[PDB]
Amino acid sequence: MVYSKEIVREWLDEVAERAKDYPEWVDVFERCYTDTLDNTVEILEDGSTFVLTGDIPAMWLRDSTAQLRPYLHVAKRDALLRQTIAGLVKRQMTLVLKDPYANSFNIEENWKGHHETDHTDLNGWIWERKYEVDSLCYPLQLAYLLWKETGETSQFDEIFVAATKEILHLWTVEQDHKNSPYRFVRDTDRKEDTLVNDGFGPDFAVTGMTWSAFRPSDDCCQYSYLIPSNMFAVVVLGYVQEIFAALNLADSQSVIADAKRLQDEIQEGIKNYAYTTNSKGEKIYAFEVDGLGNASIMDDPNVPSLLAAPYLGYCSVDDEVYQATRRTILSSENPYFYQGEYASGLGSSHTFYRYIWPIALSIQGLTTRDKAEKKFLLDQLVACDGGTGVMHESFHVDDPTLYSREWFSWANMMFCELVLDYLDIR
Ligand SMILES: OC[C@H]1NC[C@@H](O)[C@@H](O)[C@@H]1O
Repeated sequence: MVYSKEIVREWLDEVAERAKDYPEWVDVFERCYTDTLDNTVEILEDGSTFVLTGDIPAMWLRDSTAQLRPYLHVAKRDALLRQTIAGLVKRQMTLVLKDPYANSFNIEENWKGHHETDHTDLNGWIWERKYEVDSLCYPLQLAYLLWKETGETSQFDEIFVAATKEILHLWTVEQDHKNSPYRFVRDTDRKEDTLVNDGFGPDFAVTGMTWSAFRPSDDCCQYSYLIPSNMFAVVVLGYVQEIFAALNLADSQSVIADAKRLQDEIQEGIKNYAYTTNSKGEKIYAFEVDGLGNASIMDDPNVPSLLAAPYLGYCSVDDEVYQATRRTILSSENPYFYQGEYASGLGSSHTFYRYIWPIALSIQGLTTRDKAEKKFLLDQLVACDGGTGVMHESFHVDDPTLYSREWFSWANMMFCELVLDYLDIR
């Protein structure tokens, strides 16, 4: 009901042929690709698409985009799967209108989720209301990628236009968080799951960048201007300009000018505040800054990450500042960089010490021109699966049979992305 088994099986046959020298990769690729398509995607009563992030009836705007993105290739062939992806954009934009500050949404207005512990404005559609700038980038990215890869335009409907307007309004309000209607307190002993200053967050100055409460990891920002999410915002604001001009959408002149104004202001904020200096004295990107002079040197495996900046389309992989940042991220100068017997890579505040993330190994391969480095990382990913033949959230560098999240569809899909990239399937 969501795709053509005939068309998808033939496409996978072709990929397996292209990858015939890499049977270990094919086994995992097919397992990953089929599981997401068969077990996480459902068509709702209104013909729109709901994608399960994991193992409860809630969809993250972030995971759902990254889960479906690698199906864009076969959606060039499979018309029905093309509609399913369009239906996901439609669902995302509808939910953005329900509450543009929420990261995660229920399948229906059922009041499931975190309401018992969370003090914030809530409705029945909200699973979790952690505001993460990237949550609002991902649906815009998906709408744009669907259009570019397949030519599909039905996703650019009135709900799309209204939701785009909501995103621009919110990001603009959050250029000075003193004016924000958003507050968040969770009754928990885990500091990462709540906001300091009774739900308002840490101190900041106005920088031109847009404020975030939490990171793509779902843990709170230390400083409020998250460089990778503002990078992603700059990219998708470009997309908004393109889409409104091309499709002659309602209020395009106003929306295009607004998006451009905001893109330029965030870009100038990045120029003015996002940079710092590493141990060697090289200019690098910081992870989070507050505009008060504080700037962290680290990266988090969750995307958008600094490591993923070229993958997100923010800058060239060849860029000097990016490369210096990359060398810094992938070293012990980054406090989340962990080295062990099986692998070295990136952990997170979100997971245990010494556990590193497959998603960051995949992004590491997606952001190098060196095909030998891509192949090395793909070999490492499959070798570090604890014998499960799928991708986990994190695994211990000294023993990958110790890992978190048995079923992690976004991680499975990032592995698929790197295989396709290695094979020049584009
Ligand atoms: O998969 C849902 C959620 N898990 C924690 C992080 O990986 C975050 O990025 C993700 O959205």
